[PDB]
Amino acid sequence: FLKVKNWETEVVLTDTLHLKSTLETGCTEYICMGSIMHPSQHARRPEDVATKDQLFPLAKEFIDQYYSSIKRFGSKAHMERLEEVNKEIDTTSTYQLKDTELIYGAKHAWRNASRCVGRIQWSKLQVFDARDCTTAHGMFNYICNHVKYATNKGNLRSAITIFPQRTDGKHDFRVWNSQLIRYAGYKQPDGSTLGDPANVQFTEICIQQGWKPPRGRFDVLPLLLQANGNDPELFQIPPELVLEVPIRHPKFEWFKDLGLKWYGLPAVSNMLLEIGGLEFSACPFSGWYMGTEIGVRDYCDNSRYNILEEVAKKMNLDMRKTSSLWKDQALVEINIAVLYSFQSDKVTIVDHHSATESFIKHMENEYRCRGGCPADWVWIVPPMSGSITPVFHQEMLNYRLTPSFEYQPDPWNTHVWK
Amino acid sequence: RFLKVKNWETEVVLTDTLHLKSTLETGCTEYICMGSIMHPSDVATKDQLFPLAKEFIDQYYSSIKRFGSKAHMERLEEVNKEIDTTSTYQLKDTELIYGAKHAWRNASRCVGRIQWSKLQVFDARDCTTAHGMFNYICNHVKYATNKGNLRSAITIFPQRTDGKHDFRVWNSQLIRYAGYKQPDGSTLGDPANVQFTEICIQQGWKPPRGRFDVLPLLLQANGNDPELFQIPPELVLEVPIRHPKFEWFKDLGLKWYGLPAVSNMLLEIGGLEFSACPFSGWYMGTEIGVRDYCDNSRYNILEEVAKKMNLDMRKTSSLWKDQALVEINIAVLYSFQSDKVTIVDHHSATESFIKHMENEYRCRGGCPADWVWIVPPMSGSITPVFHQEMLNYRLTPSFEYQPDPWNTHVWKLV
Ligand code: HEM
Ligand code: HEM
Ligand SMILES: Cc1cc(N)nc(COc2cc(CCN3CCC3)cc(F)c2F)c1
Ligand SMILES: Cc1cc(N)nc(COc2cc(CCN3CCC3)cc(F)c2F)c1
Ligand SMILES: C[C@H](O)[C@H](O)[C@H]1CNc2nc(N)[nH]c(=O)c2N1
Ligand SMILES: C[C@H](O)[C@H](O)[C@H]1CNc2nc(N)[nH]c(=O)c2N1
Ligand SMILES: [Zn+2]
Repeated sequence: FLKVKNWETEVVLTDTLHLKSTLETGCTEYICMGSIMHPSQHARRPEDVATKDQLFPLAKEFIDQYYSSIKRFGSKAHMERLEEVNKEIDTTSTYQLKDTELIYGAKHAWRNASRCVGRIQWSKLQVFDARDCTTAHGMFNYICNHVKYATNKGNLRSAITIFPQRTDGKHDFRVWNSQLIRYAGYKQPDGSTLGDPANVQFTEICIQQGWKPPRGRFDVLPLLLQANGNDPELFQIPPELVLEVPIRHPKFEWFKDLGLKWYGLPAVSNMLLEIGGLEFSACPFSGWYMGTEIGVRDYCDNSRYNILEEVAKKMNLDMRKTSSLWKDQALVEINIAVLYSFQSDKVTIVDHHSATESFIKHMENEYRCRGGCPADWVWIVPPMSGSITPVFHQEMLNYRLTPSFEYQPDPWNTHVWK
Repeated sequence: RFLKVKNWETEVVLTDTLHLKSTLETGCTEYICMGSIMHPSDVATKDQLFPLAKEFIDQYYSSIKRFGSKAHMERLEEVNKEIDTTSTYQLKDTELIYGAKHAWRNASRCVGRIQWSKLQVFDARDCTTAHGMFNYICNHVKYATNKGNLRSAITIFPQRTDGKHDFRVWNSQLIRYAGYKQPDGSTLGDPANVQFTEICIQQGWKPPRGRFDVLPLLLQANGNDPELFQIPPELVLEVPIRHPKFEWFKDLGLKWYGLPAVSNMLLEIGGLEFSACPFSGWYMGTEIGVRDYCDNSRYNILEEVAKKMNLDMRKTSSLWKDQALVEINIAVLYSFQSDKVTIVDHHSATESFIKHMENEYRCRGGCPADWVWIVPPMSGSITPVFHQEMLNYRLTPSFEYQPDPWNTHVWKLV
């Protein structure tokens, strides 16, 4: 048993679910790595083609978990499924997931995402099976439908599209973009940077691949899609499918003159979904923004848009010294604007108050119906107004459950070109 | 073996070798992280205390480039003599200053450690009575306050012997405000201290029952019953809170004390336990303006400030809470700065901690840090420590938590 306490309410939860974790956190009883971005490399199999005594134990575990999930442990379906996975592994060195299994696993990878504040919705995910895909064109078709379905004219809906799992390791399916919709980043001759500095490298690869950049500040980047190991290919997302929100302020009417807008759909496309030892290297998933993600990190990180400068200038704030708190004051107004713009354009968005409050309820639900809920306090607490949100005062146990979403190398570091 | 932390804003990479020198547990396991548990994981026998003393003396004589020296070996032999004869030992005045400064340096949760080497150590191990402690603590306060030009200081009382003669400051801080619950359920003063306020009142304290009553010192010497003493009001430096733009802010009637002085911790050096060691420095703005005034369990003046700010308080997404919080923290910094009372804003504080950290990696081989505590409780990502990876491990000497004395003390009078 392991108890967590909330210090605003004295609610104590008891955690047993953590007993079912397998992967090292990176911590030891002598050092805590809770603030390391990538604390561990304990993966469940060797990098590529696994042997039978390697793959099957994980497969047996997942199927066991899935059938245990639906009250059918040891049933005919369960015991045949096992024999079915054995022969597949024997005869193909891999195995294929049933549709139900794939959906269970996608959902429980989100459910186990200890960094995600949005998980109260984990059961409501739409899974798009794209395992039949064979080309970057087909990849591009699956993604456009994902984008269109998920955007739903602003009434955003969470979805994941799952492309063929990794086989030998070279025949990887990869979305080279980090998100499906990101703005481009242009290294300027005068040292500075136009657009999104996070994407300078990726923007240059696109240019290097033949992308003709319109060299603005909010240039939607092409899709760079790689299928069964081949060279990636540029596809331009139909603009009518990329919903965008112009940022304006409900009070400062000069705020719209800053010319800012952000895209409506956050869709993480460079991560790896892992289920029963299988590895889906292309699984773009999407939901809706927490407003701080755009207004705190995307606009106000130093290595990002860094618009605190401008916003505070137009607000007439003493930017001489830090003690005036001019960054804080502009930061709030930016995030107020971002929220008011998305809500005015009927585009789904949630503020950090609602979301954190939502996540407290999710934890409660999880400790009652599951015996625990893995949460990463460093990532749940929003990057502004930490202590006025309920999660700041909530103790959290962090631990690694499978299925999960894993990081993976940026493909251009590892891809032998053709 | 080495370990690397990265700053994701600057891409600076530091190599922690110091984490090897730790041997106290964090509470994390290999398969579970407890990094956000507030408190994770009678006294030392002879055999327990020998190596702890040995490790500390060894580390002391290393620090001063005297390891293996004649004085190093004689000191070791001297410490063993005492632990045999008396089942404990006594630190030298150098050792006490060195251990107290290093327990601060080793405090992973403190963002203010760039100052650790300028700690003023007051040795109070001759104290025998609560009156003696009042005297010592008053002198601490007068020295640390320095007419608003604050100075860092710890006052260290006799260590623990058998656990039945502990010195303890029952106050959590040396200056705090009282909290009184009302019949109607509301709270006058500081709701954090309601319990300790009741303990005082019960002990005979005649309370003013105002919003900012400085609490009495509840002092325990040699395991006797604690005793009440009123800090002389002229040694309590206070700052009336006003706002540089909102003339109406002074009408909130708010004030805070200028001297942060934590008194309920235990100082541990070489296996010795100093159960009473109040220490003080100066405030970071957010500790008063974010947590003291705006936690729902505390003064909860977001409510009022937003109202007078004419904010839309219906929907959260108006961020009225965020917007008012910023203004309360502007008011706090401007008030202190105006009254020339020392205060550091959270940007300057986090900046200095990154500098400190990198310096500690250069010369010491690492610097344990509790990201969950280092990040200020507001505007997290726009400070450099948010993007700073940090390794957390437990070095000794350290400051440690201990039970509240009214949970464990057994009484004497009547
Ligand atoms: C529906 C609304 C959602 C919201 C508001 C939300 C919010 C967040 C936030 C704020 C983070 C912190 C990362 C950052 O700040 O950049 C995060 C992380 C994450 N989210 Fe969610 N999320 C949502 C949906 C989803 C969905 C649909 C999935 C997958 C199916 C998902 C998977 C993840 C993962 C895997 C991580 C972090 C993984 C890691 O870094 O180890 N989220 N989320
Ligand atoms: C000189 C200026 C100082 C500043 C600005 C400062 C600031 C802080 C802050 C903001 C915290 C976080 C705690 C909270 O917010 O509740 C903290 C924790 C702490 N500080 Fe410092 N501090 C200072 C001096 C000192 C001194 C002089 C000592 C001891 C001699 C010390 C030891 C500690 C300890 C032990 C903790 C908490 C560790 C724990 O609770 O486990 N600090 N400090
Ligand atoms: C689906 C979804 C909805 C939503 N609203 N937000 C998110 C955030 O997704 C993620 C963001 C990051 C960024 C990490 N930072 C950049 C360098 C550090 C990493 C991940 F692994 C994520 F999964 C996802
Ligand atoms: C000397 C000094 C200067 C300064 N500016 N701030 C501090 C705050 O340090 C501390 C803060 C807390 C908060 C604990 N809360 C009760 C549950 C959470 C506990 C401690 F033990 C500290 F030491 C100390
Ligand atoms: C639950 C969580 O561990 C707790 O609220 C912590 C978080 N970080 C903190 N950080 C500081 N500086 N002070 C605190 O009291 C806390 N409390
Ligand atoms: C060093 C630190 O772990 C790193 O910057 C983390 C901190 N917390 C975060 N929290 C969220 N939500 N997103 C992030 O990218 C990060 N970055
Ligand atoms: Zn840990």
